Amino acid sequence: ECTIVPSNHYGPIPGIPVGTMWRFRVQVSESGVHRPHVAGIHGRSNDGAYSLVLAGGYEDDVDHGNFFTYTGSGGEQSCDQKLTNTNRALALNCFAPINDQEGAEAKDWRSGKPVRVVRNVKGGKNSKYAPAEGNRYDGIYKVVKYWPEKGKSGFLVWRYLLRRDDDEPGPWTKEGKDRIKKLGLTMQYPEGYLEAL
Repeated sequence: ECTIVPSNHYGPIPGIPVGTMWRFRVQVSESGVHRPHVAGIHGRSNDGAYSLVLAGGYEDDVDHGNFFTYTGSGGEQSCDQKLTNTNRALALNCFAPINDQEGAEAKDWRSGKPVRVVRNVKGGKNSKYAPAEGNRYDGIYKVVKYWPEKGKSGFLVWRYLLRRDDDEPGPWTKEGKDRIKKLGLTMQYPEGYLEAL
């Protein structure tokens, strides 16, 4: 468990630059970047969302690197999703009064709470920005807006639009690639995994 910062910490983790890579989720958790071992989003309905992992979207989720659409959890979907638990936590980051009927949009989106975003290899099936292997920290994003809509299953799902707001260049920019090289960042493996093979 990460101790350099509390579990409800917002923003970048000290010592972990954009571009950092880990082979397994357990390592991502220990670093503090995305604490949950399984859930795709770390958040509390009475505070906000601290981080999320993109591992292949749902329905029509689209990823453009600097911004992407995202889908809530809960609900084979047999019932409507609700703006509770992590769906509510992510909505709370949006700089606008929470609205569980039609959703909301922030005019001053940069004043919203930061979300650390990690992209996982499995998202490679529906996104050109996924890393070729493992998990990669891509920086801070903010929630521009969220809204409910009928999903493929016919039931209601909550949707979100996230946009990047980070001074470290994206790992896909020319600058980002250079920085990653100069910092010597390579895929990190569990201590020992690189001993026994």
